[PDB]
This record gives sequence, structure tokens and C-alpha cells, in this order.
Amino acid sequence: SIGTGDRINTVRGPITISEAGFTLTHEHIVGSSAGFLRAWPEFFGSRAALMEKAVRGLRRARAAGVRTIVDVSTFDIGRDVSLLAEVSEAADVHIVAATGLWEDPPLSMRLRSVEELTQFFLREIQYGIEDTGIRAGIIKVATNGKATPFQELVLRAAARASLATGVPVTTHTDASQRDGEQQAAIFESEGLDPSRVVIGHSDGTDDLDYLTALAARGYLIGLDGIPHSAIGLEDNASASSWLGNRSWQTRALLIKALIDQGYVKQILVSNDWLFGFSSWVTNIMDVMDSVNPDGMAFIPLRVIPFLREKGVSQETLATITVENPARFLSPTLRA
Amino acid sequence: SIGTGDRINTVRGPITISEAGFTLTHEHIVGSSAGFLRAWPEFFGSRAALMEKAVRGLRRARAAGVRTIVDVSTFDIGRDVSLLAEVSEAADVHIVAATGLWEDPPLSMRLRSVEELTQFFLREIQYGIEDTGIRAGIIKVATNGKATPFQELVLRAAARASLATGVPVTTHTDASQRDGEQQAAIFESEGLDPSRVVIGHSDGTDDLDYLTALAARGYLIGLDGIPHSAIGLEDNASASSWLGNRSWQTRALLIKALIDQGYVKQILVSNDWLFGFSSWVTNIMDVMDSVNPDGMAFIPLRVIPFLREKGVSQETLATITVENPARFLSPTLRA
Ligand SMILES: CCOP(=O)(O)Cc1ccc(C)cc1
Ligand SMILES: CCOP(=O)(O)Cc1ccc(C)cc1
Ligand SMILES: [Zn+2]
Ligand SMILES: [Zn+2]
Ligand SMILES: [Zn+2]
Ligand SMILES: [Zn+2]
Repeated sequence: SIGTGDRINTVRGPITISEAGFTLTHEHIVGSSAGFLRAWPEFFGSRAALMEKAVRGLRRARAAGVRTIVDVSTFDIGRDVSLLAEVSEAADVHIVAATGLWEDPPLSMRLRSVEELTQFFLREIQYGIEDTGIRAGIIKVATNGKATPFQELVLRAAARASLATGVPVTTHTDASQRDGEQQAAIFESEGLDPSRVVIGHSDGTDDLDYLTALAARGYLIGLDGIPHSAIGLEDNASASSWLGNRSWQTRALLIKALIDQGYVKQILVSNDWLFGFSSWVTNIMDVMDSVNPDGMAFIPLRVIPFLREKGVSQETLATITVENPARFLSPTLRA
Repeated sequence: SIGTGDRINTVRGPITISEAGFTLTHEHIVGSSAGFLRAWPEFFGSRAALMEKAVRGLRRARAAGVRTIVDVSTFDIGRDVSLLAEVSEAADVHIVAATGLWEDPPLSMRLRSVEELTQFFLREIQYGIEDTGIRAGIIKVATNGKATPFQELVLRAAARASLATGVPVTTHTDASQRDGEQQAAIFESEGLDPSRVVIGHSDGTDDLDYLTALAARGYLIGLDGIPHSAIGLEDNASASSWLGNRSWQTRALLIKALIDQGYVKQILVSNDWLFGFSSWVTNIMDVMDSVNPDGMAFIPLRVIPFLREKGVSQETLATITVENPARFLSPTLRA
């Protein structure tokens, strides 16, 4: 009970590699902000309504074959690990929680040094989140174009926490700006092995030069938003820029491109779904649920059959959906 | 137990006007960020260390004559009303908690409409903060120069919540940019009476044209940071720009200027002290405590005697420190 060791931390305790099964590596129960669900639960109808909706969605994902999700909600996404543990137990789906910082850190984080941030990320991996004793199994970081000075520190702190514990790093990018190239430079400057990093939102680009430049160095490629656009604060007239300019089939075909290039063991697929979403326009969930009623079951019910139709084998899809997440999540300095 | 009515809400329940006594109207137990004390209590040594330090400081303030403080920490300052109630009971000092939003709201707040924000502020005044049942007795808002679009909505929502409940509004300004002039315009556009508003950090300027333009319309003037600079994110080489360019005597003399102009009933004085401070550089509390060891007792131990030495009567100082805060805090549409 003291030490990361080799099992994977979930919000209901450690699991073996063989228990993870079919794993969605980039998901959210709720996309929110620190403190917001505790301060304003009625925003979501109620906490009970959100919890019940998440249990129904995870039971639908489980019926389609999902056994684990990685909830990549950080502190500043409003991660509530008590809600994750309740939903995990009710749905009988393992949930891996995250540490790290996304793109909305408050001043009490933004003023911290790289050493202080490393202490905070290590707290959440090695000791517990808040007073719950629940430990993170992944470290989430973010850029949106060139890193801000503080995001460079977050990247470096995530590398240090990974180098101490063997827990991997998952990134948010603006893939259209090729952020993974700067993220890789910063991680490598700290000595992190690329096999401990997934460069996320990588389905937000069709640039195979960018994607293969990352995979060739050993990074995992997170094709993690297949049923929806790589969304961002476009201001002006954003709202339901949800679906995106590109079809889900176009994003899914990147999975086949990377298989065809030899990178089957470096692909991680997901929906980047959520059951509540306060860090966006009001009623965004009506739009999301009308467009993708399968929610987190979209990957197994629609993307897997589509790839089979395109000639990808069941064995190759099991490597992507079962073997890769287990190898990636199992703590190590080199996977 | 349902309804604002006429008593003042504190973190230990309603008090009468006569129970408030000598009141500091702009203070903080902790200056932080939402969720931060729960997620990283070791930043402050521990939660117990911060709590004990706050109890010692409030007992020193009580020994100097203070009976109530108004903790103007919002959601995004990391207000923890359970910590306030614990400290209040241990120190035997009443604490009035705040709703509203300061200058660090997260995306889940910044994307909300004026109606949604009003619902949130009314929740915290009329129902309770989080699941505590503790109700706010004041609404805190902020600008730093020209209002952002979202800060205009916060100002308007604060006015609407005040117009429904009679709870007053307290503002953060960059006084050097005369923000209170735009804040007054926005409040008045919603129908709020100026007697329900204190324009804070007004000791951050020597501009008597600005200060009297506000007082002449009926606003209260918050001379609320006497022992320290009106601090802000100056970046570059901020850190210990704590003391400021102006002396505490220069700020205190604004109190006498406004008395001499006829505005004794519109002055509110405070320290704007805190016992922990994570929304600033590390170890800022060492600097603060070395420079002002009297903490929240600075007003009664140093500013009151200084004003007496300058010819202000004990009766005039009781109006400022006892009568004005009771009249201001007691819920009403017109004070
Ligand atoms: C909840 C975090 O979700 P995400 O996967 O980064 C998608 C996302 C949500 C909200 C904003 C402002 C940008 C992007
Ligand atoms: C805790 C809120 O305190 P304040 O009175 O506005 C003084 C203040 C603190 C922190 C920053 C970044 C600006 C100003
Ligand atoms: Zn993201
Ligand atoms: Zn996400
Ligand atoms: Zn302020
Ligand atoms: Zn303050």
C-alpha cells in the first residue's frame, strides 16, 4: 500500500495488467473546473443526475466490451475522484484517475516552480488525491500551440513525476499546430522515454509527417476524439462546432494509416466523451448526446466494425484496444 | 431559516446588528484558488498549521477590539467555509463569508450568462455554500482596469443578487485606473443603489476627484489595504512589491481626507490581511508577517491611534469601525 510498484492504480485500488481488458485511454466522467461540482451541482441538474447518467453510459460501454476507462480529468478539469469511485463501482468498469494540469490552471498553480509542481503530481500518484487515498495512474498535461512558460514547467514536472514512479504521461495538443514536437523536446530534455508518453488529440490533424515524426521516436499516438471535433476556445461563433470539419470516418482512417506504417503497438484510441460538461457553452450535452447517442460505446460499436470492413484484423484491433493500454499503463521507465 | 430577512449571515449562523461590533470589512483567512487547500494542504505546511495560525491571528485581533471580520474570499479565491466556521468558533470572532467572483474564475464560470451567474450567487446567499448550509453575507466582484466582457456580467449578476436579497456588494479595483467609475455605471444600469456597494482597494490611489466622485453618488469607499500595497500580477520583478511605493500613513490619511469632506458614514477600513497565500509567490507570508507582525490587529493597534493623533475623535472612529459596517451589512435595498 506504499509504493507504485507494477500494478495499475484505479479509483477502487490496484489492478493487474490482465484485469484492465479493453481500455479507453482518453475519457471523462465530467469536464468541469476545480470545486465547481461541489459549489454548483444544480448546473448538472444535480450530482445524483450526473452520477446516474455516467453509470448508464458506462454500463452501455461495458455491454459493448469496455472494461476500463482512463479519466484524464486533472485538478483543473474538476476531477472528483469520489464521484469516479462511486460510478466505477456502480457500473463495474475500472476507472484510472489522472494527476497533472490541463489548460485552465488557477493562479495558485500557475505561480508554482517545476519542483513544487513535481511535488504536487507525486502527491497525487504516490500518496493520494485530496484526503481520499485514491492514487492517480496517469499524468495529464496540455498545450494549445506554443507552450506558455508555465506549461513548459508542467511538462517538465510531469516528466520528473514519471521518471520517479513509472506512471505515464498523456497530452492535450492543438494537433494542427504540431504541438507534440515541442512537447517531445521538453520531455526528452528531462530524460523521459517516449514509450511513457501518448501525444493526444492527434486525430485532430491529417499531417502524417507530424504523426510519423512522433511515432518514429517512440511516442504513442492518441487518436482519442474519433466521434467529435478537436474542440477549443474558438470564441466568436463556437458553440456547436462539435462534429467538426472532418468526419469520424476520416479520423478513424488515421488508425489504419498508422497500422499500415508499422505503428500498431503505438496507437491508442478513444472517444474523449463526457457525461457532464460545464467548461463549454450551456446545453452542449444535448448536442453531444443527439449526435453520438452511443457515447463511450462509439469506439467498440462503430469504429471497430468500420476498421474490420477496411481489412483490419481482430488480432490487430485487440493489440490496439487491450495490449497497448496494458503495456502503456503498467508502471515502468521503458515500455 | 429560509429567507435573508434583516440579521447578518455569518459562517456560524445569523447575528444581530448589535452583535457585529468592531468589524474589519475586507479580510481573508486564506488567499488561494478553488479546490487548492483540499488538493495540496502541504503547500501551507498542513491544513492544521494554517487553521492554528488563523486562530492565533484572529485571537490577537480580538484582543485589540475586533469582533467581526468579513472574509471577502470568493469561490475562485478558494474560500473554504468549513475552515472559516472552525476558525470563527475557535477564535470567538464572527466571520461573514462572501459569494461572487474575483479575478481568477475558471472556464466553468467564465462561460456562464448573467442569469446563470445570478442563480449561482443567489444559491450561496439564500440556500448555502456547497453542502454546508452556510450562507454568504456579501457579494465580491473584481476588475483590474476596463472590465472584461465576463466581468461586466459578474457586476450585473452581483447587482441582481443584491436587489433580490439586500446583501451588499464589495469590489476589487485597480484604483489607479479609476475602475470604480465603470463599476458604478454597470451597477446603476441594473438599478442597484450605491449605498449597497463598497468600492474596494480605494486606498490604492491619492486621486480625491475619483474618490469624491464615487462618494458623492452614495458609494462606500473601501480603504482596505492600509498596511500593504494594492498588489497585482506585475509579472517581471513583482515578488516583494508588498510594502508599496506609498507608506501606510499616506493610505491612512485618506481616511481623514474623506472625514474632512463629510463622508464619515461612507468610509470602511481594513487590512486586507491573510494567514495563507498561495495565489502569489512562494514564501510571501514570511515577508508579510515580518513587515506587519500585527496582522489584522494593524487597524486597531496602529491606524486608530495614528488618526487620534491627527485629531480624529473616538466618536468618529466608532462610526467608521462599528456603525458603518453594521449599516452596510444589514440586508436592505437602501442603507
Ligand atoms: C474536459 C477537457 O476536455 P478536452 O478533451 O481537452 C476537450 C476540451 C474541452 C473544453 C475546452 C475549453 C477545450 C477542449
Ligand atoms: C486573495 C485576494 O486578495 P486581494 O485582496 O485582491 C490581493 C491580491 C492577491 C493576489 C493577486 C494576484 C492580486 C491581488
Ligand atoms: Zn484535451
Ligand atoms: Zn479530454
Ligand atoms: Zn482584491
Ligand atoms: Zn482581498
